[PDB]
Amino acid sequence: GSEKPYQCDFKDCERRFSRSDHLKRHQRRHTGVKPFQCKTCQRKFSRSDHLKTHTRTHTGEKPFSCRWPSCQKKFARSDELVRHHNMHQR
DNA sequence: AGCGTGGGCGT
DNA sequence: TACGCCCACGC
Ligand SMILES: [Ca+2]
Ligand SMILES: [Zn+2]
Ligand SMILES: [Zn+2]
Ligand SMILES: [Zn+2]
Repeated sequence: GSEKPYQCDFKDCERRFSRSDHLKRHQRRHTGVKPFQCKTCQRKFSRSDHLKTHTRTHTGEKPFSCRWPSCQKKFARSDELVRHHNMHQR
C-alpha cells in the first residue's frame, strides 16, 4: 500500500506508478516509442539502461564473473551470471 | 546460451 | 529530469 498517483490511462491498463518518469517509461510499451539509439549498429531502444547492456554485445564487455573455483566464465549482465551460478549447484 | 525488454527499485 | 541497478520472462 503505497502512494502511486501516476496512473496509466491507456485502454484497459490499470497500472500506476510512484514517479512521472516510471509511468512514461511504461507507456513506451504501449506506443512503441524508442528514444535511444546505438551509434554502432543504429538500432533504437525504448530505454537507455537497455541500450547500455545492448552495447556490450559490440564491445565484448563482460563485467560479471563467475565465483566458482576454477571457473573463468564471464557475462555481460548480472542475470546471466545468476543463471550460470544456479547451474553449478544443481 | 545471449540478449530483447517489461517492471520493481535506487541515487 | 538523467541515468541507471536487479530480476524475470520469453524467445
Ligand atoms: Ca488506467
Ligand atoms: Zn499502461
Ligand atoms: Zn548496437
Ligand atoms: Zn562458473
